[PDB]
Amino acid sequence: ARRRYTRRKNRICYLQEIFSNEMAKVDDSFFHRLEESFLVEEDKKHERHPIFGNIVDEVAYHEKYPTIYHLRKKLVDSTDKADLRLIYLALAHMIKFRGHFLIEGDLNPDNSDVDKLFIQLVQTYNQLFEENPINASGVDAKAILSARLSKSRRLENLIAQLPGEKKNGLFGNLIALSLGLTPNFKSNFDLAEDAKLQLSKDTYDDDLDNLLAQIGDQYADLFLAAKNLSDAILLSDILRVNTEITKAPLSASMIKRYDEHHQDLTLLKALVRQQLPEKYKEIFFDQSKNGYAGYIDGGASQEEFYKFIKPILEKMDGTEELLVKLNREDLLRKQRTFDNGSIPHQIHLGELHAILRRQEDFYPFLKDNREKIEKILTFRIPYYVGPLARGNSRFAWMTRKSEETITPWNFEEVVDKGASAQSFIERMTNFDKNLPNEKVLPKHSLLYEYFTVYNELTKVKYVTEGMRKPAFLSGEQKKAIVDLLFKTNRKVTVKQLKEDYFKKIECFDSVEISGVEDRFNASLGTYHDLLKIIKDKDFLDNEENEDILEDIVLTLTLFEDREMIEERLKTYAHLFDDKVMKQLKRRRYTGWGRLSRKLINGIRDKQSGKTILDFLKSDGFANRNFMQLIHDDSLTFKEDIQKAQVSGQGDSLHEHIANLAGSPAIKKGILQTVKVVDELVKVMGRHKPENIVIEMARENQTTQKGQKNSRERMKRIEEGIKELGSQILKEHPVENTQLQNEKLYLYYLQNGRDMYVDQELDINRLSDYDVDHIVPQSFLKDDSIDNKVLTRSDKNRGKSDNVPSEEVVKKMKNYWRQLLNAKLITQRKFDNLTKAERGGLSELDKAGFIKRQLVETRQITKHVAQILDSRMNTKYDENDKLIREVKVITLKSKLVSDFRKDFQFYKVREINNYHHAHDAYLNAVVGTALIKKYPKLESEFVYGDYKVYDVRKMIAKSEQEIGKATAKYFFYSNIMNFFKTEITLANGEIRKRPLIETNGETGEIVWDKGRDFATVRKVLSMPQVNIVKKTEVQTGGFSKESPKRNSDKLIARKKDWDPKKYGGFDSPTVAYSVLVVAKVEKGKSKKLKSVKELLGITIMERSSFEKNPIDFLEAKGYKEVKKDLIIKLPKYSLFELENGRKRMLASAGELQKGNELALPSKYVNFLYLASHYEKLKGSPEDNEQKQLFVEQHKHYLDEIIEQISEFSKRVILADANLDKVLSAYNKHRDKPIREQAENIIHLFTLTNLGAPAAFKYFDTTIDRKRYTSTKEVLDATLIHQSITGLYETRIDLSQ
RNA sequence: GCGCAUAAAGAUGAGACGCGUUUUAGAGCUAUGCUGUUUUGAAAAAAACAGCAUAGCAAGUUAAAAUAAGGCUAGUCCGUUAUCAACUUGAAAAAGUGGCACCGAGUCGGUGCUU
Repeated sequence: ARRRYTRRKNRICYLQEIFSNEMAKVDDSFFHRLEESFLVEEDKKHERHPIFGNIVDEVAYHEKYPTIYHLRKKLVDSTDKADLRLIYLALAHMIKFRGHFLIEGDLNPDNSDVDKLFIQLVQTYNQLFEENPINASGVDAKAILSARLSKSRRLENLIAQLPGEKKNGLFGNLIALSLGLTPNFKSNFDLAEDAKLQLSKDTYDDDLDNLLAQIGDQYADLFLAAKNLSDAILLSDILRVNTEITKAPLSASMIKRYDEHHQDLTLLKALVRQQLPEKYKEIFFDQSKNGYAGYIDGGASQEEFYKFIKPILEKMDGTEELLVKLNREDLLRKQRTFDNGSIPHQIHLGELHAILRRQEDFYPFLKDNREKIEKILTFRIPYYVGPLARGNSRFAWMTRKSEETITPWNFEEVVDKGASAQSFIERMTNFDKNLPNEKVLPKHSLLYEYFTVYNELTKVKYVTEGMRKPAFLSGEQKKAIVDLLFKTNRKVTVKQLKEDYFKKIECFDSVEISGVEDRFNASLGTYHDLLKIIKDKDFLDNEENEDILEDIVLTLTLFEDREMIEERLKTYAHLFDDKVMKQLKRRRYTGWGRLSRKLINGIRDKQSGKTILDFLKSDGFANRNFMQLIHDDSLTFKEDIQKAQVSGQGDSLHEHIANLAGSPAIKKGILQTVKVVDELVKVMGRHKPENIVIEMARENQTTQKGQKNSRERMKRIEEGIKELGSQILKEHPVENTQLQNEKLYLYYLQNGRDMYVDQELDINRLSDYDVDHIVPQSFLKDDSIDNKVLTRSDKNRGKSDNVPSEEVVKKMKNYWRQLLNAKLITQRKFDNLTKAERGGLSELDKAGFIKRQLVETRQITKHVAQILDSRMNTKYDENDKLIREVKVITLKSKLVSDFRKDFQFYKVREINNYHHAHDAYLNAVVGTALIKKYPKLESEFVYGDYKVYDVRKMIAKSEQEIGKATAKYFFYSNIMNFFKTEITLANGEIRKRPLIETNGETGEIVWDKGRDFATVRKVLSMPQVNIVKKTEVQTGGFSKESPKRNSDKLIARKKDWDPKKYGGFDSPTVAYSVLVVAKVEKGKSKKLKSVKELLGITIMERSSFEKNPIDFLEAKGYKEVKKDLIIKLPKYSLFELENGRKRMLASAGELQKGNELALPSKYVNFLYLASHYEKLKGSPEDNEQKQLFVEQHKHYLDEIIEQISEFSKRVILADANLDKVLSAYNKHRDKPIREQAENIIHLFTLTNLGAPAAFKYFDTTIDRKRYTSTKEVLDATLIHQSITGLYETRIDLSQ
């Protein structure tokens, strides 16, 4: 934003410098008046009227030119010598609002009507195809393509106008291309490969040449007709019927807007004064009622204005036209509105050239520098250049050929565009992990494709019908495979390799591949692209040409601009024809591989003398894979990759964390946990612990679900409808290229039937149909298919603030179950569709989490695992392997969760933050006991190191659970049930478990089922748990970004701009509060009394205060200031007063609750079971006993009420609010136990640590109790604090 | 444990476009009434001179300023975000700093050695 404003201002400044000498001849203090335009007449240096200075001429300008567009159109058409100031105003106004540069080239005002160009389009389509010429048949195009709605929705009606032509058809695709959609002509022109075009992209010209040369010189005028059609379709609201009236279509259209505004204004005034004369004072005077005063002088928008006046209009018998204009959205529209984001810069450039050409016959200087001004308007900084810095920006990369201030005329000379784009892309590409200082080859390298092909073919094992044992394909065999099939087709399926090679060359009756499934992963696409472009196989097949090939790929990847690619390849223009040079430069590639060139064919092996590519291409008897090649002491590769870099280089205990990859959201958390761990080892005897157990977010899903969610769209759809038996695919077949639209994917997901209405959806109104969320966006933000459903209209869902009403579930349950058996919707989707009848959505299901926090947790766990793996284990053994004094153990979330669930040790997080420390304790105990219990399976849990321990051989059943997923879950249940007291198996029968369950081979008691659970019970019931919030200084924006007032809270917007006479900012964010003690004057006698208080240091003030503190305090209005009594107090500074009542410094004028109600485990588990938190599924018997236990212990309710009352009267000072709570509980004492439990749970947020926020108990809105006075902190107990809350330093604030 | 195909996601950094905000310029008016009023004077009365109030009206679209205060590094550059516990050194970086056998456990209390 800052750079934007500065560069625009400088462009205006450029035009001013160009006009400097002449403006001085016209008006000496013109620019002075323009720079002081903000100032009032009382403080204006020169005249308040900008242009002429006097009053009358300004009034004359406002008369003859109501808008700027009247002067615009006037200067564009007329060739008369106008005043220089007006010319300057027009040009500067054009520069100040240039327009978008989204459309490359130029749109010379052609027909400027959809009708003519559409007729030309139909003419081209009829002359092109005599197979089926399609006419427009008199469809009004300039209303069917200019309607204010979706482009695809416009395509729907457009293709509906002519029956018999499908939307993917050549006519439908062409009118989709005119609308800015993404059509395709692979089925229209019957091209062998896919080839889609789009007008918006800048590669459209090269793609056009590509597709045209692939199909011939025949169909080409149709796309330029569509181009000018789009040029005429952009100005829908700004349509000026004829292009010959002026050369400024936009300006005359704006004049039309002004006119319609005036007409509808006088109209509305007359009509109101006629029918409702009492309402005129509200529409046209009240600015805070969305009337015309609120629309114009007020802050109301066009939508709010229309919504406000629509019932006022329709409640009058007249107006007629105003209702139509409201629906057509062109009622009293202004000129500077919201819809101008579509305006391209080309029309402003056109009007500029017209004004210049019409005024260059008088003044010589603008006739001399008209191309300079055109360069000013046309200038656009390339994205690959970046900041135009002179070495003073950490974001720049641009290299200066010279050292001048870069201007739009010498831009091409000062800026090395080549080196700037080069440095732009190289700074983003990664390096090889094996070879750190070396870069990486592009993604289209022929050597790299040969690498992945040979690597994927080193395990394609061949089994002959007569062969006795499987043997991998030999070196010559691989080359045979490549040359016969992998070099002929784009991608070869395993079935194709089996049928088209083995039977033709080896003539084997049957093949048996044990290396690749379904189809081959690797391919040789670049080879086929080159052979189709350069049409010379010999160059790509030649081994000597590989350096030229790698450089060509490098050029086509590093650059995109046709001129740049053409310049980089002028040295290679002798090997291919100029037309071939055009086709190659037209083609451009994106992406980069993962490995270097020196790794593939640079690094040779000592024993062999061949490279990695050769070993993958041929290794003889044992065609070893990449991992076997690298991890082989017999070769030299392992030795030479180890010379990489140095991990133990200069990285402090900080820095290294801020040197990590990813988002900064993770770095904070990481720094916190690592410093916590360091303190933990530092406290307990300054020696390393036995074990360290951590929790990882990686859990083991089943094979069926993991393949069902990752089932590619055509796979899941085809299998789904085939299992269902419906013929929706035979009626409308589409591939995944045009399937990326939301509602179409949803349409094919629901088998052409609405999930609510149980009716057939139609391909016409696709964007008109509503996509509805199962759970509303008020609760959670979800865009995934698990929450969305395509419906005809969103009013059939039921309620707008909850999961679909019972009318739809009890009417669509059969359809949802039939969609569940067809494998179309997932189990979670059906559960959400069926959650309505399960209880709907309670207020407990707030669900504030966002998926990014999930992948963020995965990120922080993956990073910490490899940070901790190297920070705790430092020494190495005698065989060069790290000594693991501390083991980092990774416990899955499922085990600890089930451990809390299967032993009545439930957790309700919202009471306090003790459940985290409880989880930590449970992870530690479960981890150490588990690893002591079974050391043969202990290798799977520790971070880093691992034993082979193949799960296939563990449970090699007839079932074949293997393939890990199913096997890992069955193995997980098998090892997890051994810790329990009674073992019930899903495998077959039972066995009672020993209360100790120690392992005979270890001979050590691993767990006591009678006393360790009691220590868990105690820990879960322990009152003292160290919960500490990080006292951090607030940083950031100076204040809230949102008139003049007589208050001191206003902040001067500029230096000399007084907020009392100009208006200013408000609500400054206090960075950190400062405790001061001095003397100020008091009373009429102005006595210096000793005072102490909290001073608010805002973010803007922080630098100025931290520089000279004493001078700042003396400037504030203090006398005799204690220099040694200036305490810097961040937010959340802990303070304690009476009966363990703690308060945290929320601000310089607000505090926070600092105490937690230490409640025993019994009430917690009771609340869990009573409020019905997880539907407590198991065997019905124990569920019914627990239900009985809920009905019996109904006194726990009143006991909780007592607990809250004492804690609130002791700390919270909840008084009147607490009374309202008690009254609500007495009023609702008759309500069922579950609801009262849920609402008791609701009440805990009042006792939560930190800021006080509002909540509800039933219907009783319980607001927040803010602490508006910070006087009591001044004589409290300062608690200067430490990271585990163990080292408490207390300060009695009495000094 | 990588080379890989499909379908997604994130993150980064540039380049630009729509407003908006608040000021000023939109030279808005009419009548009536009020006082001070050079006022014709010795006063009265305004031309209400000055404002005030009452009503009634009328237009109303846009132009300009800046857009974190600002900074200097004067660049067409920087400045809203990571990055801050207490504490002693050390310019900073960085380092160090608070025990433990045992009994209880209300925001913890003791205890052997013993800080």
